[PDB]
Amino acid sequence: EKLKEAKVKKLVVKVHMDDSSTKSLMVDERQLARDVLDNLFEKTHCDCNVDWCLYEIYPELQIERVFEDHENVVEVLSDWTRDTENKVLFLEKEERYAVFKNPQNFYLNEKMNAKNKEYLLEESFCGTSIIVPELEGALYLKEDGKKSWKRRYFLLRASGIYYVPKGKTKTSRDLACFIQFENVNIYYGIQCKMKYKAPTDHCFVLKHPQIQKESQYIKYLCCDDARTLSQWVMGIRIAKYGKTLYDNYQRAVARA
Repeated sequence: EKLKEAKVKKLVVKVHMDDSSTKSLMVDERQLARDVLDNLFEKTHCDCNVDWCLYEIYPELQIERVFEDHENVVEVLSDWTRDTENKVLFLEKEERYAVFKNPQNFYLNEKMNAKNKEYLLEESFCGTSIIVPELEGALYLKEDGKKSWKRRYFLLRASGIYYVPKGKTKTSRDLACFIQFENVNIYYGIQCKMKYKAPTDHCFVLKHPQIQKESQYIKYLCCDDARTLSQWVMGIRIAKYGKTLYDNYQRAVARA
């Protein structure tokens, strides 16, 4: 009905570098992380390897995550409060495309060379639907609004995280949905052992992007070890982003 005589929105984004220096970029509302990364590659003449990424820190909630390359940056940043301590960092995070470098570490003509790694990825990502890693095991889930944690068995599925309720079978029928991936972003939890008395500091966090302070809707999961955390974080990102993640990886290689 109406005409769009509006101006394309432009945001000054302060990107923090690993040496503590900053670069102020003009980021318009159409620009993906991919584009801000391309810009930073040109402005820094770095080596352009696939581990370079935008990373958001949440100093209050003590959580951090990688931006995926297809994410709209203005869209992400417009969730932050006026008085926010949150920072966008430009750094290397080699775990971001770990499944793509080493698919055998997540899915479990014989030697696992580049070619067989490629076959595995194509089967897993390039088919009609994505094959999510066969992932299941126990995790510690923080109780809502308590400094206490419950062990429960969880299972990774293409759409979400499932679990067996306390006193139910391991079979298909007994499973209930804990969380859906449409709703949440996945993050690293930092110092949850200290702040929330977590059994370990291998912690991941599940949170709607919009949430900016302490709430029960923020879910805290604690893993037995680093390898477990890695599995869950990689696996969830695969389930959430699917083929887009593969596309992101390929796109990154093209720049290296």
